[PDB]
Order: sequence, then structure tokens, then C-alpha cells
Amino acid sequence: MWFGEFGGQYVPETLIEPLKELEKAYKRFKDDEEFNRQLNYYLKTWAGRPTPLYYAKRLTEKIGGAKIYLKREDLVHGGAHKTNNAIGQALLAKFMGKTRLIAETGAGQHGVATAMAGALLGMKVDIYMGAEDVERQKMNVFRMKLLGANVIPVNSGSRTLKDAINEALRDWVATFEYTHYLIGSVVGPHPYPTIVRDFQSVIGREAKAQILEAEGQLPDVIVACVGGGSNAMGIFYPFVNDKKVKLVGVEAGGKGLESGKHSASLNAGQVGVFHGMLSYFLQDEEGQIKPTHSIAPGLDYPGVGPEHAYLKKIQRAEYVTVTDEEALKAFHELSRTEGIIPALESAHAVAYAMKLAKEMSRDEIIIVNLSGRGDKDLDIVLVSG
Amino acid sequence: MWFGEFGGQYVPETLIEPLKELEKAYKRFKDDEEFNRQLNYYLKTWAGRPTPLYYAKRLTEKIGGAKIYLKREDLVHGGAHKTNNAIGQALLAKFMGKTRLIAETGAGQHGVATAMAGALLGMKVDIYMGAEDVERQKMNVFRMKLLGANVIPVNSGSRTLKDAINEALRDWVATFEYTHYLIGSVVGPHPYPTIVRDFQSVIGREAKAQILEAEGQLPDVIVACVGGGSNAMGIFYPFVNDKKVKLVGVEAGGKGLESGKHSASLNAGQVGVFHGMLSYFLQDEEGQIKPTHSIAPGLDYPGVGPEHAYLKKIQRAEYVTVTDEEALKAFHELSRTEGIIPALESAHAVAYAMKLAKEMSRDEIIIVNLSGRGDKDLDIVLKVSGN
Ligand SMILES: *Cc1c(COP(=O)(O)O)cnc(C)c1O
Ligand SMILES: *Cc1c(COP(=O)(O)O)cnc(C)c1O
Ligand code: NA
Repeated sequence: MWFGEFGGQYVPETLIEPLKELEKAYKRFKDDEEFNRQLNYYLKTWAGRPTPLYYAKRLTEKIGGAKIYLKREDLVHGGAHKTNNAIGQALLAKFMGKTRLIAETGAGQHGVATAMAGALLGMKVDIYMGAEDVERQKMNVFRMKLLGANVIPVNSGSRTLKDAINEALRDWVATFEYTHYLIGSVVGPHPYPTIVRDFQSVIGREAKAQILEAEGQLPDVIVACVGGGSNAMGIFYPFVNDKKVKLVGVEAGGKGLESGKHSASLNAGQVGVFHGMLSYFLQDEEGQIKPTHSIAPGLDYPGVGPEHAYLKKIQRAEYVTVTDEEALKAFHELSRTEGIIPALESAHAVAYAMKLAKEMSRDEIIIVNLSGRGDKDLDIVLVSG
Repeated sequence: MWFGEFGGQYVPETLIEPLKELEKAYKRFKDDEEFNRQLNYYLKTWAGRPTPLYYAKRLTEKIGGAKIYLKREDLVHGGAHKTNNAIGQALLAKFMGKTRLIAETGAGQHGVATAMAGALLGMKVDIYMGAEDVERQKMNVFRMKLLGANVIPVNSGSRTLKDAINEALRDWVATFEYTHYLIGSVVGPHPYPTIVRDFQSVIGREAKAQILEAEGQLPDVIVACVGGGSNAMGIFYPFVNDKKVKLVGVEAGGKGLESGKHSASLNAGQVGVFHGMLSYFLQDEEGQIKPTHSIAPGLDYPGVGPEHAYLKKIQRAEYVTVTDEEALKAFHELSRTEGIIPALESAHAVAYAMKLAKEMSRDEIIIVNLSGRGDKDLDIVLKVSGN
């Protein structure tokens, strides 16, 4: 439950029962034969795991620095890493005898991931979404609806994510009997930060085995973008003990850190409690959840997972920020150079790995976690016009 | 070069040289050690091959018929099987010392797959596209530009695909020195129909091995949509000699065959000569390429590859049609039932297999080639269906 002084279970009495049932279920099942047999079956024949580790030769050479490898999570069914975590908890909820999935979503990306899983396993799916976001993400709402999920707008409060989260919790408290609260990142009250990370670690395991086959050695630096921090942890974890492996997390710099328009919790947030956990969040002078801005929809969460705040404390991992302008430039660069259109989120890690690579030696290895494809960001990019 | 009486090189004198050079180049590199090592390298680390073979348990049961398997070409990089051919030809062009890639495109899907492969191999890419189609595929045109490809609108003639094809041949005649003409389907003058199919057959091979591992036996019926016919030929080929395997190609029925508003060259076209080949095409009473209609963008090609006309003839394969309405229904079905949003093209194959399944025993296997994903079709479906 604790990663140093970050984490916990800051939740009402009402939520203690479900959370213990969940943590219990996860314990037994965590390594149960079948559950894993089933999970690996869907992950394989449905999600298309494992994803390849691609060496961006053209890009590296154009920079004349370290070797830049892309862990292709953009190729998993759905286009994003979120699918890993979604199949996991959905399958777990199935094993728990649950028949309904609920979740909140800012950009709508996690909502889609949940809807996909729900649909796959024949479970009812209700997605809470701040009316503000719903009117901003017409396509993801449409996408979730095509998959058979129900989108429940939230007009209470500021009609945003925090409001969706509250509504989601509300629903779970009363329906947890047959309803599972599918959290989308390594956040929320225990055991969520741990469960999500375990479900994403598979990224790191493959990426490890793959880099050993392609280079016969572990990488020098691993770079991933950080919103809640799930794709970062998923690929970070397997290398936490390999001391020589540097870990770099990239947060959204937005219009610039000094402009207040960003979503860099770790670099500009303060410690506090939100979503049932103790970690870094972006508040206002009154302890209220403050805005988030990033050309990247998925880097909207007003905070970051506890394990990341921890890793930052013990200095096992370094956390930087990249601006919208930089990410947007990286987006165009990969597309033109490697014929790969990355998600705007991923473009943040790419942007930084690029700077980093330039200041390194030809045979130093950098593994960038390409968390997703950018088909979904074409409209917003079409900014460039 | 000939599949029965279909195929050939019905082209101008100026094109016989580049074509012979290409065929020569393909002959040697076809099985060269290096070439293939690089091809398999890119197909794996960049395109993510192999794609899995998924069992739509929920769908099969909901129909209570044969087992419905899905060859997931929707998971390949780019979201469509077109990438397999784009890589293969781009790579071949590289080995030939070409530095430029040209291509025509109707919906812009082949345009996108060529742009990606060009970007991957540092080649210059110019895409010819009828102005008509350019103005109707805003997102793909943008996609191609993002990939660093130059989109050349064509306003001559009817401003459509046939006009785009004429400009592409034109260009190739003058620039074949350093420019490779990358055809997107099993169509065109020899050796194209053969090269494209070879680059797509990897789909069938994988699917063959994968079904044997999942069912220990070959499938009863293989179903794939058919535009030009490349994803159908890619998954069919490996099973041609397996006489017990049923082969069904599905064409665009559009508004309904009798309406004439479709794109079913095999089921309603006539033998003809176009794009340098003798095969089935949709032509008006004046031997002119007729407009096609389909809710699925990629089934717009006004004809079909010669090898499919041949397979139809000798009856090795059966070809049916599915309407926009039916494909659209499968689109929604697959999405809610398996959590897989198929391409409208593939929705045609899915729609038919579904019908075919219901009239089969539960021990019978059907393999549908899910040629692509539906992210690219959300806009049209939003308008057409609503919600
Ligand atoms: C949601 C998303 C993110 C950010 O979330 P994390 O939990 O921090 O990984 C990053 N990349 C993509 C492609 C996403 O969809
Ligand atoms: C272009 C396309 C087709 C049709 O072309 P074929 O050459 O007949 O395969 C089918 N499915 C998808 C997903 C396509 O993009
Ligand atoms: Na056709």
C-alpha cells in the first residue's frame, strides 16, 4: 500500500469493504493457473501481444547520437497500452463473478479501452465522463457507444474528470456487489496503483527480452511519457533493479512550466490527497484540483501515481517535461522519419529521447515507450493548420 | 503472366522496358538471402507480423453455427493488410536502386500505406489521386502529408482514380530510371498481379499454421472481401491446392446488384482491358470505366485482379456480394460483440461469413480475413448511422 510516504487508501468507510474484497481476489488470482492462462490467451489472440521493439535507424542517424528503440505499444489492439490493464481488471472482475464494469475517463481513451474489454468479455459497461469532456471528445464517446458501452455525462461540479471520479466512486459504493471499478492508471486507493502496474509490466518484460536479443545488453536509458504513469511503470518496473538502467519519465510542459498551463504534477505539483491516494497533484492555493493543459489528451490527469512520486524521492528515476510545441514537433518527425504516427502523449517521450540521444554516444541504447498510435490525434493536430 | 486468359501486359511500348526490368529484378530478389532477411526484419519489428488468429467465440455462439475465426490483419501497422505489399515493393525498389516511389490511390488507403513504407526507407513518395477523391478523403490526404508524401491532385478527365492511374503511368514512363511504380492490389500489367499476391500470401501461411494449432485441421471456408483482390489472394493462395478448403470472395453489393449502384466486377462486370490487364471491369455501354459505389472506400476499384477472374472461371473459388446495409450491420455487430471495430471493407466479409455460419454445423471452421480496422471509417459511419 505504501511506496515510501506515497499511496494509501484515503477512502470513506463505505469503500473499505469492496477494496478489501478486490485486494483479496487479486491476491489469490494474481498467480492462479487458469486466470493467467486466460489472460495470456486474450492478450495474445485478441490484443496481439507481444508488440515488437523497433529500432528507429533513420531517426537515430539523423541525430547522430545514441540508438533510439521504440517499444511499439502503438500496435496493440486499440492503439494504446491501456488495453493491457483493461483486459486484466476486466478478466479479474469476471473471475470475481462481476457482470458490470464502470470507469471514469477524461479524454475518453480509458473509457474506450474499458468498453473494448467489457465487450470482449460480455460485461455491461458504464462510463462516467465530465460533460465538459463529453462535448470535447465526440469521437471517443461515439467509439465507446459502438463498442456497446453507456456514456454517462456528469454535469455536477465543474463537469470535468474529478467530477466523473466522484460519480464513479458513488456508483461503486452501491453496486460493487456485481460492479467492478476499472481504474485506468497507476493511481487511486490501494490496491489499484499496484494492480495497474502489474498488468502493464508485461511491456517491460518483453522490452527487456527483446533488447537483449537485439543488443545482447540492457539499455542505458528508458524514456516514457507520464500522465497517471501507467505506461511508464509498465516498462520501468522490470528494470528497477538493474541499477545501470536509467529511467526517465516525461510530463506535459504544456505552454511552459512557468505559464501555469501544463500538467506536470511531479515537477510543479504539491503533495496532497486525491482519488484516494497521497501523491503529487496540481492544486490551487485552496487545495482544490487545478487544471491541466497539454496538446496530449491523455496527459490530463491532475496528478501522478504514488510509485512515481516514490521513485522520484529515492532518485531511482528522473522526471522531466516537454512543451506542446516540442511534442508536436516530435509527432511530425517520427511520422516523416520512421513512417510511424505516434500518439501525442508518446510524442512527449519521443521529443525528450531525441534531445537525450543527441548528447550521447553512438552505441548507447535508449528505449522509448511508444504508448500509442496517433490516428486519434489527427483532428487536433490538423493546430498545425 | 497469364491466369487462364486473364492478365497480360496491355501497355504502351514505352512501358515494356521498365516492366521487364522490374520482372527481372523481382526474379532474382524474390528468394535472395539478404532481401528476404530485410523484408522479414521490417515485417516483424515495424509492421508487427505475425498478426494473430482470433476466435470470435461470442459471435459464433450468438449465431449458433460454424466456428468463426478472424485473421487479424487489422492489427498490422497502419491498420490494414496493404502495408504488407507496400513494404515488399518499397524494399524491392530500394534494392533496385530506386529513390522515388509513385502510386495512385482512390480512397487514399494505398496512398497511406505507400507513404509509410517510403518514410520507413527514406524514399521520396508522390501519390496521384483524383481531385474528386482528394476532396472526399481529407483525413487520408493529411495522413499522407504527415508521412512526408506529396499528394498530387489530378483534375484531368473525370478527376477520379482512372485519371490518377493515367498520370501515374505517365510519370513512370519518364522516371522509371530512379522511380518505382508501387501498385496497391493484385492488378495492373505483369508482373504486378504476381508480385502483390506474393507479398500478401504471408497472410495465408500464418493463418494456415495458426488454424492447425488451434483446430489441428484446415478450415471449411475462407472468406475475404474483394476490391482489387489483394487481401483475398494473400489468404487464399496458401490454400489453393487444399481442395477441401472452400474459398469465398465477397464483392461490394452497395445499394443492391440490380440497382447498378455497386462495385461487383466479378458478379456484374464484363471482360475488358484496363490498367494494363485483361480481366473483369465495370464499364458503360461504351467500354468506358463506370463509376462504382460502396460504403466501403477501399472497394472502389472498378475491376478485379486477373487471378480472381481465373479462379472464378475454373470454379476454384466462389464470389458473392454483400450490400452496404449488410456490411454496416456487421460493422456494428463485431464492435459490440467482440470489441473489434472492423474496416467497412472487412465488414463485407464478416457479414457474409455470419450468414454462411448460421447454415453450418458447430464443428465447422470459417476463417474470415479481417483485412483492416475501422478507426478510419468512424466519420462516415457517424454520418450514416448517427448517434
Ligand atoms: C492514457 C495514455 C497515456 C497516459 O497515461 P499513463 O497512465 O500515464 O500511461 C499515455 N499514452 C497513451 C497512448 C495513452 O493512451
Ligand atoms: C484497400 C482495402 C481492401 C481492398 O483491396 P484488396 O486489394 O481487394 O485487398 C480491403 N480491405 C482493406 C482494409 C483495405 O484497406
Ligand atoms: Na472489385
